[PDB]
Amino acid sequence: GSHMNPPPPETSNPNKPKRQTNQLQYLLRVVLKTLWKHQFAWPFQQPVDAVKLNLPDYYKIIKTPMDMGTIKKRLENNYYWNAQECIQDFNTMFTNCYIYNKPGDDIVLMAEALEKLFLQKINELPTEE
Repeated sequence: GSHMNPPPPETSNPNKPKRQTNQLQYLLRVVLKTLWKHQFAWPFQQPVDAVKLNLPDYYKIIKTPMDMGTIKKRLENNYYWNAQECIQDFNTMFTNCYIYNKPGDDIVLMAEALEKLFLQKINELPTEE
């Protein structure tokens, strides 16, 4: 864990109120499960290691990082109060990719395939009950 990478996003904080909702259960059991096993998931399964990738400007450009490894921890460790917080984390991850990388770079095609799957699953996010 290089000192030249930022600390990862928060995944544990007892002062933040937590809740289980049926929508958060769906985000873990359906949405994360679907995207995590995709052939194109691997670049998104952990924080960007800017040192290992030789991208010293990455965290100069991307000031709101997010990745599916962080989202998985947040879902499995009940970090959220609602589904909108978790949806926003997925959307942040995709937008990071689209703002850092050139359109049609391989990483962008990979993100776009995951985002298409994401959108289909979020259109079926169940009514909160």
